[PDB]
Amino acid sequence: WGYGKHNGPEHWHKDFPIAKGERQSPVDIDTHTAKYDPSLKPLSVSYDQATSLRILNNGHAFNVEFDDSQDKAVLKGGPLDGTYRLIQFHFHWGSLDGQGSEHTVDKKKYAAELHLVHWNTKYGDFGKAVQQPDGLAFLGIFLKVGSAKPGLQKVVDVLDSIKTKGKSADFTNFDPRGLLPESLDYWTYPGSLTTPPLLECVTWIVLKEPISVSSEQVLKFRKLNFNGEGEPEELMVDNWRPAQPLKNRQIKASF
Ligand SMILES: [Hg+2]
Ligand SMILES: [Zn+2]
Repeated sequence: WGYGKHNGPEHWHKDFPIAKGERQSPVDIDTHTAKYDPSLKPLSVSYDQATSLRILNNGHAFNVEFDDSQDKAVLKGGPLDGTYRLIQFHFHWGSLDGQGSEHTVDKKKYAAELHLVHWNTKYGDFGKAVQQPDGLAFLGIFLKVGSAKPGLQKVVDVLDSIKTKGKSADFTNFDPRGLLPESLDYWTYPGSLTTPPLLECVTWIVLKEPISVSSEQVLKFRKLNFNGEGEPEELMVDNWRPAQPLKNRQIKASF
């Protein structure tokens, strides 16, 4: 599986039949059909204690890994019941500035999309979490090209070191708080992972307000390789999956 013509998203159903399921992500967020829900509580992001460990290029993106052996960085409140631990964050970007995001807003696509992955601490590990309907909680942040994001520079600078698939680098004392928008207004609906295995174990929390990043910050993303070292270079671009059918599901707004 990849994002190429021959192993692309249109082919995932073959190896992963859930690709055609009832609660697949991403989806188009129709802001006029979204249901404002008052009973929705405010999001609770406690990342003060976050412990970043390393960064790795897994051939389809780069992951910043956190120590989830304890409740250091958690997510609670909103639509969620119980606490979710941060395990990793990664992005989805485009070849050009007019594409890259997975989720769209009134059909509008952003340059990138940030996903902070959390697992329900009542299931004990990530492994078991992927076996439950309420196992995961994904925090989605849209990215747009504008002014630089100071808090992303650290990441941007480490990329040189993990250019090819399989590479990794120590990446400690990285604070995710610096990737958060001003507002915490959000859309929420029941979805899935946007990459194989595409498990329908996720509660999606997409923030309304996007973070802005400089063109030169996005450029460094586009310098990455899908390929391993010593193989023909295939730039890591367009690593996003097209919007899926909502299929009777209802998208709710906290605003
Ligand atoms: Hg599941
Ligand atoms: Zn993702």
